[PDB]
Amino acid sequence: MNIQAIDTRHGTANQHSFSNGNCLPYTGVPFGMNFYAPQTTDQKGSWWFHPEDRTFQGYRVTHQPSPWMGDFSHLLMTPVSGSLSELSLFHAQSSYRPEESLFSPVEINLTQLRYQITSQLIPSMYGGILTIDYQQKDNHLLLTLPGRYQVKQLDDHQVAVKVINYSGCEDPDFSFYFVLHFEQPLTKWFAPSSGEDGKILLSFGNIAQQVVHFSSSFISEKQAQLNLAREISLRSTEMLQQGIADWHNYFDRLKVTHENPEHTKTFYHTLYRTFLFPQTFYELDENQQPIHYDTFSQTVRPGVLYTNNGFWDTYKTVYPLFSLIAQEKYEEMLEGFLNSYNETGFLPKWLSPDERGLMPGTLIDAVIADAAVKKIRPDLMPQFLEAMKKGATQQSERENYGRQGTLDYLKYGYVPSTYHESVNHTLDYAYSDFCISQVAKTLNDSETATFYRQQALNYQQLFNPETGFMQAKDTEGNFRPDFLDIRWGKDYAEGSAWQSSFAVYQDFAGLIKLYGSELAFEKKLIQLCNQAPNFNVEGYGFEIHEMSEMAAIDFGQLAISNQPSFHYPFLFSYIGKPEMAQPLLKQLMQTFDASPTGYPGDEDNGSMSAWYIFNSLGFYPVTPGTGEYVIGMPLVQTAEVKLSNGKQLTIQTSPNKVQQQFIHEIQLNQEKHTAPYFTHQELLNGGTLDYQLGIVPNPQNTAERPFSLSTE
Ligand SMILES: [Ca+2]
Ligand SMILES: [K+]
Repeated sequence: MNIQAIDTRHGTANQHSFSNGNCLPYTGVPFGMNFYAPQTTDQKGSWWFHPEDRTFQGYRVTHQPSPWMGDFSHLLMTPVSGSLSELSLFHAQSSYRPEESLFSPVEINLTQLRYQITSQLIPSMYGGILTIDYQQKDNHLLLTLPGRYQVKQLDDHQVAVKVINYSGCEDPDFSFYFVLHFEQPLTKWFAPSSGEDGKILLSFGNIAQQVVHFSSSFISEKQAQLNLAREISLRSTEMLQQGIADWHNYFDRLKVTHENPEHTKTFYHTLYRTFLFPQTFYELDENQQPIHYDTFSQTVRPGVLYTNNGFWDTYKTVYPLFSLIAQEKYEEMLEGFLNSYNETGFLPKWLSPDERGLMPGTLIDAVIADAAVKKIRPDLMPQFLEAMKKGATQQSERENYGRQGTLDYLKYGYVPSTYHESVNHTLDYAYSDFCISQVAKTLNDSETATFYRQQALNYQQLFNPETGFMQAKDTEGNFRPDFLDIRWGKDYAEGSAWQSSFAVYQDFAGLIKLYGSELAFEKKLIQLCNQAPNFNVEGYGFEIHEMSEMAAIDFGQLAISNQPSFHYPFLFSYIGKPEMAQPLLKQLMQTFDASPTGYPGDEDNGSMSAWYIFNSLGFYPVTPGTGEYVIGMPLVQTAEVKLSNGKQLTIQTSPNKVQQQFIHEIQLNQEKHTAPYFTHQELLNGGTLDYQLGIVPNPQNTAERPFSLSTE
């Protein structure tokens, strides 16, 4: 699909109480350092855009990855004509018509009805161009500068701004520089000033059109001017063409068709949202070398850095996808993450712009392990192993970094029930341990490998044979009494025991053994899927959106609206019965579309989009760190995959209509494939993957299973 046909309002109809993606309409280039979105309201906190709002407050320069994290280093540009009562966003707002506007990744175009202004914003990596067509005779641009700001006029065509605003940051004076060059000169000059929450009305007189070239920096005003200088001569049309070419660079790597063109539309909307995050967080100095801002020591340093990523979300799907089709990006991102470690002492958990510390676990370990076993950045692996071992053995004194309860985990073999969400912490630590072991193995560090492989079995500590669930345990080794399977919160993050008890990616065969047999585990999975989506709120004391999103649909406890349940259909592969979940997977894929309500829950920076992409192709990374993709059920009819190693995988399916709900047979390069997973190595060979599909199952009864520690 052409990038210009993507509508960025996809996934944008949301509120605090209910998510259909919690996406913003981000205009930007792939991994752009800034994104751009219309703001429709300032009265709803982080929910500052809604596609049904008919009010326009301004173009917002944003770094907001999610409404839960908030923004950093934002400002707004609002074209205005005539004179203003006061300069607040409310006093300057205009209505506009959503249905007459353009919202695409490479272009916003809209008319402010109050002022008779049509404007067009085209992005670039570090800046963009705003063209403003005025019908009236006294024409301006209002800059809204939240937080502490400075502004000065460099000359009659140029204004430099600095703003300090964020939701959380290690640098209390975290600065963003923004420079605007105007084709038509300012007709009122101003002196340097600074303050808080600035509103600066720039005047241009009676011109018919203004063209604003803008750029930005986290380094300095001078770096912002250098960023600008490198594109100051582009016309808007040329910048648009480059932006389209930038997106096509990624889109061309996955050319797919479907029986139903609505599915193709959905695919490409999710693909747009797969190449946004993590955002570029470095610039190119005068010698074209990477530099970035280090918020921890408050200094400019050489090297790459990336931001806006919670690994708890993104390790599941985003990086494994990059491992196939965007390895050059993966390579540079890993370098950035190592720089984060060098600068702060711990591998990052949630960058926005720096360590925010949210969510259980250190799932960056899975991003690293997956890269290691796939031979991505083998040169960095010795340093990563040291960083991971530090995270597993030292308690940070700063509460946002590393594992919480590191020492208790080592003392007891689990995080005890005195900690919040101790089940998630324990299971995440045990999986991390596995990831450390894998990195060690790739480096032939046998002693490390052995120790961490053993640690990775710590999930067994929280398994209660009485209930068949993971439960929190006190320091004397007793399970909390009064357990209820559907009770959310307290011991579990954003779920009940049903959404938390299967986070054992490293060792499903071992988890199965705790239930007693494959059959006992099968019965648990059937019960998970085939019950009503009941929930109890006692761990929170009220209903949260994740509960509502599960209860909005009839898919049992399989809460596809949130990351913990993403792998659930694949659990049937671990008992050799993937045919049981093939219809399920096709059904789950129908909960996604390209509309404002198009996702089942929070999209989370590529996380849910990449779930959709993998499942569309028919395979899924259940265990980052093994180099395997467990086979599911494809939605495409054809796909050409441009792999990073220069080869091509062609996927072809027999007719793939609504009634096709099973895999009949798979041939990889003309050889019958019966294993319930592919290896990364197999797929990287390229060639042809043919799925013959069925209207009834064709059980293979394979003795093969995807990777588990206890059977390797
Ligand atoms: Ca989520
Ligand atoms: K939805």
